[PDB]
Amino acid sequence: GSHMASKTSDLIVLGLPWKTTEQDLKEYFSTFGEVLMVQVKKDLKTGHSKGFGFVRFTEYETQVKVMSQRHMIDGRWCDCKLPNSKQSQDEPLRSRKVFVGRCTEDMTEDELREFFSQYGDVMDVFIPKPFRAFAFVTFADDQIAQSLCGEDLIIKGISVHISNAEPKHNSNRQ
RNA sequence: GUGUGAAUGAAU
Repeated sequence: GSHMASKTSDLIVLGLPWKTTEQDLKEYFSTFGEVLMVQVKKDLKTGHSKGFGFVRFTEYETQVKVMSQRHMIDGRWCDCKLPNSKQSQDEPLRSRKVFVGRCTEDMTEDELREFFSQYGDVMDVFIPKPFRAFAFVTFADDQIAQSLCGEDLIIKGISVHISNAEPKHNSNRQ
């Protein structure tokens, strides 16, 4: 070849004026690529304690040129970079189940299964209560749930992390 | 508010 790349992730958008909306971030992040989505992130009981956001692009290069310098949003200097929970993977394991992270109340069990069915076929989705940053899903094949883990997926515009589910009952069949 | 995503399940 003549170039290189690496696994993709969302850029954090630190330093927000705590008042800019979510779209206004995509309204400017389009200066680098096509911006698959954006998702402002903050607290869960105050709604006011992380003062940052997330943005995601169609390619990896578009996630390494933004972090090369700062940016001005709504008249406030901010920064973009790689968070402390990604760009640190290699491979998942075999299963018919998968796990989800960074989940939100904007989605639900059916909507997950309606989005996971594009990669093959879904058996079910599960989410315990009360609502938390995670979920689970089951697939119809032992290869779909082994080729979708760690892929930092997206649901209706909510980037969700994915990881290796672990059995609280029964066992694998490898 | 010093800017970081945090959160591994049933039905009996």
